[PDB]
Amino acid sequence: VMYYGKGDVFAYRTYLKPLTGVRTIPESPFSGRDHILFGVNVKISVGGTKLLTSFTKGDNSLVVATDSMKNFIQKHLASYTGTTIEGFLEYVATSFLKKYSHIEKISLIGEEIPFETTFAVKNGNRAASELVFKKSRNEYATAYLNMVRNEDNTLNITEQQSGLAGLQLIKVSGNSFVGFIRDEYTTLPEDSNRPLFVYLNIKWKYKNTEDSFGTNPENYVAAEQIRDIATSVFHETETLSIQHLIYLIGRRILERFPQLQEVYFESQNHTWDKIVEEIPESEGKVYTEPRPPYGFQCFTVTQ
Amino acid sequence: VMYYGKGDVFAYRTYLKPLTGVRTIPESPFSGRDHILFGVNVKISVGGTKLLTSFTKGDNSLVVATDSMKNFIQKHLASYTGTTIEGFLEYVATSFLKKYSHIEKISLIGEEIPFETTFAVKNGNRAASELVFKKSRNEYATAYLNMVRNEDNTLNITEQQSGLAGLQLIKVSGNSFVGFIRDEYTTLPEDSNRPLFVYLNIKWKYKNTEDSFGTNPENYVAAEQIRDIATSVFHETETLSIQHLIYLIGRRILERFPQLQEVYFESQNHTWDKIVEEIPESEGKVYTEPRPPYGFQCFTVTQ
Amino acid sequence: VMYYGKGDVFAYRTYLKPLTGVRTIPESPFSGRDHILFGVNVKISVGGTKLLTSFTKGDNSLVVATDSMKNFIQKHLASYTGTTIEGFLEYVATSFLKKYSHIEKISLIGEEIPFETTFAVKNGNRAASELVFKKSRNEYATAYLNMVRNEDNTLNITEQQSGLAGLQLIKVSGNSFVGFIRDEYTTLPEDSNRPLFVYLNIKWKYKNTEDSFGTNPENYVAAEQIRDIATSVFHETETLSIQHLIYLIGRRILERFPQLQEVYFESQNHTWDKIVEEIPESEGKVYTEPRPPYGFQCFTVTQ
Amino acid sequence: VMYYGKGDVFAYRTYLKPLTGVRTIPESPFSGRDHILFGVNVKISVGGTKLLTSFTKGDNSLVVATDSMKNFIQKHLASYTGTTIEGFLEYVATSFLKKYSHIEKISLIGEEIPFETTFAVKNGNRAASELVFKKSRNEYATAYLNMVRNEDNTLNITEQQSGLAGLQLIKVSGNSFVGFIRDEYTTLPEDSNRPLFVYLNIKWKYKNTEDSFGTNPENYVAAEQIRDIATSVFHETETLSIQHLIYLIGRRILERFPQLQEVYFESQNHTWDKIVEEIPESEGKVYTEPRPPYGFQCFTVTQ
Ligand SMILES: O=c1[nH]c(=O)c2nn[nH]c2[nH]1
Ligand SMILES: O=c1[nH]c(=O)c2nn[nH]c2[nH]1
Ligand SMILES: O=c1[nH]c(=O)c2nn[nH]c2[nH]1
Ligand SMILES: O=c1[nH]c(=O)c2nn[nH]c2[nH]1
Ligand code: NA
Ligand code: NA
Repeated sequence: VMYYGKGDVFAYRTYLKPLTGVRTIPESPFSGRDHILFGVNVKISVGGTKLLTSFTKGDNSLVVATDSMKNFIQKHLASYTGTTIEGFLEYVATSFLKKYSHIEKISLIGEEIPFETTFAVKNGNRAASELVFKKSRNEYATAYLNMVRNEDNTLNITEQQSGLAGLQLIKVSGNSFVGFIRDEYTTLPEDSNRPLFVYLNIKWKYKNTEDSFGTNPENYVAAEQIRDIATSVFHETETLSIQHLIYLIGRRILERFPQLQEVYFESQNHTWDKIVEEIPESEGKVYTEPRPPYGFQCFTVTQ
Repeated sequence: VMYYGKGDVFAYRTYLKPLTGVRTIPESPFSGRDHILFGVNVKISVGGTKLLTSFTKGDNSLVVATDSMKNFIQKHLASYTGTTIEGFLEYVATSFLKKYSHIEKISLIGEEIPFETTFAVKNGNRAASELVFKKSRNEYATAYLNMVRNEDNTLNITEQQSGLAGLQLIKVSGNSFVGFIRDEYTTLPEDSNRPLFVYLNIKWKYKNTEDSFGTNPENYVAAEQIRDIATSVFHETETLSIQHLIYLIGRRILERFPQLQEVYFESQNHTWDKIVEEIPESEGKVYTEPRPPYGFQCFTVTQ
Repeated sequence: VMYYGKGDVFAYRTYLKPLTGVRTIPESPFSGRDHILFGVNVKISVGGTKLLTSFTKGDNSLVVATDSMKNFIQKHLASYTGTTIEGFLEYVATSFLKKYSHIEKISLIGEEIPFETTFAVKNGNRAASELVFKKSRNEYATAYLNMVRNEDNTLNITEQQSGLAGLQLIKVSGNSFVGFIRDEYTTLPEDSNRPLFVYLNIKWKYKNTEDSFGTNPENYVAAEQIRDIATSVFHETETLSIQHLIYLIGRRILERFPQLQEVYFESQNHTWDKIVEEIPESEGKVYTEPRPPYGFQCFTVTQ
Repeated sequence: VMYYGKGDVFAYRTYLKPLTGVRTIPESPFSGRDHILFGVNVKISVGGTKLLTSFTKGDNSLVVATDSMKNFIQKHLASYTGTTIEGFLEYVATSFLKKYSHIEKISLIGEEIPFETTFAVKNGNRAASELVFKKSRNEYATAYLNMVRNEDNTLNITEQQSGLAGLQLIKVSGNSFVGFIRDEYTTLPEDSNRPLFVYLNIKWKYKNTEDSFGTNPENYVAAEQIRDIATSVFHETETLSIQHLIYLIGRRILERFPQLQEVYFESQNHTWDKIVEEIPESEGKVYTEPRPPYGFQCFTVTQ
């Protein structure tokens, strides 16, 4: 392995071109993005056989300083005329390979820094502010891209993936986990009705890489829509396990977006422990945080 | 100083009595809380001169185990019939002093563990789910209470405070910071138009402690309303400093809630650094994260 | 309340004046600090009636910019000729009040950013490197200082406190917790031999502020020496509770350092849960991490 | 992808069999581990075609509960008679595949939870306590192991890797970074003498998996010895870049440990910003923390 790059390249852009013209789905009212505030955290990795002596001999002649990679990314966010993170990564990658002939491969990760609408009273009525935004530490969109230069100096995207990260959902009832293996290692009781709490990281790949850029937005798959499918399916489903649930979520995603080739899930179980089961004259209970061990699942659904 | 207690007592309650009957204000559509899911993190501190030998001699005869304090809190959330965190703390404090005669003082902190509505398709239409909630890591309500036992075994609340924590707001334009001291220690340029980014912690005290419990909800001051005043005022104001802004927020809060005696602010400046000032044929710019040092302000406004 | 300031002011000085000649105690080898690398995280808060209109009217004419206070601190670290954080704080406080006549009160917190020696083979043998150091995320020394300007234009230190933070100690054997109250809320089983795991924050005050500065190192009390008393006493003691343990640590501290007026403890309990009680052909046991709730104690020993 | 498992499985064993007789190297004093306290954080992932219907149909009949895998790990730590994390992983892997015939693949990650000796005055003199230990949040050893069940029912280790994580090293002098590309994106000034601050994660593979277990300690490569080579080499070297530095560390590692097949580096640059270039009557300088973006390097040296 041989590569280097820059991490935590935060870049905030105002008044990016709005994303509109999206194709709707029943599970989501998502209709586009205003892009008054566009925040991204970018990681960049570059490689190439001509970097060897930078390691083996301390020769920096062909080293793009990582500081300069940060400048490159931030400058390109100012000139970017597109409407998605996926498109932004493509802009950066193509530009970077055309600038630096000795680099054979670039890998980029972009993670949305999300903001939420706030409201203000003005002109006699309360309405959404165009100036004040609330920084969110909840779920966010993600994007991944790998580009390579060939022997004839053409460039090819070799892998692309989009995603939604940091989704934390609890369903208070309508979940079971029964029937699992009961042997000398089992102390977990069967539960007919648990408050399943799951962390979801969902990633998806397109059949055609161009649909990820948003140039023809009707073919774009928004993380917001994926979020809304996941919450809807979790609601609709009498879950039998987290495994059971994410398969059904993946199925719904690929049904809604026939342009997707696959969807990949990384889930974690953070369900609370029960303390009070019976509350007189009430259907409530009390739960508390569990010990640190968490179950997890990794699963791909293919079109 | 001599006291002990328990921290990070997480307790999640389902179907608490809903909060309704709230008095509205122009800045906020807040109309109550469903309380399908009610989450609280509780810290408890207890003291009393009869605890001395537990320290000076290792005599545990009068020590309520901190583990038992956790049990006490969680059990009392199951039996609590009220509608606010402030009321919950009062329930716990009064119960605890009546149980343990040798304790002269209790101090409690409760921090909301907030959840957000999600949506699902069912019965032919998309609607808010009554079962699936999204865990939020953004702002949350808080409450503080101190109770003491007197020589005649009566109990008195000696201090109460409510608050909103974790509010992070950025205003992209309409802020200035000019006119400050320029001497041999000043290298900060004057800025006519900056994207002020502030962290706000806002606490408020009532003129009458009973108005904090929500038993007569019309007198309750909801953290949600405070949130909405802060976002509205930040929007409305051509800010001259963070000091300038939080004074105006405090003023609006005390005008809206004449039952409040004071409001206290802890603010932090996390404004981004400018990278790209001019973008051809566009009013956008690019900013990035600053170095770690942050300015802060602490300020009380009184009625 | 009315004040403002700067936090997370990191400053790293190389080749500070070494601290030498500190009187040793039998529990600790500590005699001084080489100060090849001296790292500190400072928080500064300033107050004054003349700051009012900075809040009420947005008048910045008497606002030292928080950015300037960061410059003030970092420049003063470069010009400090002393040998302790406590003395640095006094240097900064005195210089700042002398510079800015409109300030009536300055409060400073300094936290060491600690580093540890590493091995290097020098003349064919391993030695402590004078060049390479390891950044530690374990315990660190702290200092706190308040200074005011009086009616007659004199300056006076109103409060000074040194400390040790982040000490995490576990004693595998020789700890009991028994004899505590058993009633309807008690589920904690008595334990005659538990692996007590405590977090410790220890703060001490001097009889004479002068001694905090280290100008006469014979009277200086180093955090490193406090660390070593705490670990020796915890080893020596069959603890009966954390309460019992910290009282004994405090007594020893005050015996060794008669110039100290008091020692303050903030302790947390993080003892693991036992999973395996007895292992064949061994004295060993297996434990795991507990649920989040943690006990805590706070207690002051006076000379 | 299809697998599932348990993470953050903390397990603390007292009085594990000591590791003794490890062949020493001149850069490190390390000869073994007392194992009075042996702490590990395990992550387990299992796969198998027979798990499909657990996802597609919600059939739990062939689901080992993740909670049971936690029990499996913690019980096996109690019965492990070996002396290394690498050997523990093999013990667990082999036992788990033998127990559950429907599993085709197990992957294990083990991370040391490190502890450090403390001082106690025993017979009138300070010594390392056999009872009291300090929890460290600095560097720690790691291990990784994949095992499969073949067609003919035999088990085979498909991958094994040991490592060291969380090493943070700063060298105050003797580091340059010069001669890198200067073009329209370059703003980083050349530096002939910088206080290079690097984060290091080092992972190594053995020529013979057998050597990882420590059954014959003469062939075991301890993370502690890797730590000491890294610090010695960093001291010895006038570094020309982090790239240059890690290549040299790798070469030394492989020279000292000829049984190793390769060494892999993941390095980050966290060098401070300089604030004061020259201080009168001293060789010292002042620095502060940089903006968030950090450089990183990844490189593999082979035997
Ligand atoms: O949904 C679940 N899947 C699992 O594999 C599991 N194991 N314990 N609990 C569980 N819940
Ligand atoms: O609003 C502000 N208040 C301040 O005190 C300050 N100091 N630097 N920038 C600042 N901004
Ligand atoms: O040392 C302890 N003190 C306490 O007060 C306590 N309560 N639970 N466990 C405890 N251990
Ligand atoms: O050692 C370094 N390598 C790099 O690639 C680099 N880029 N900026 N600074 C750097 N330092
Ligand atoms: Na729209
Ligand atoms: Na309503």
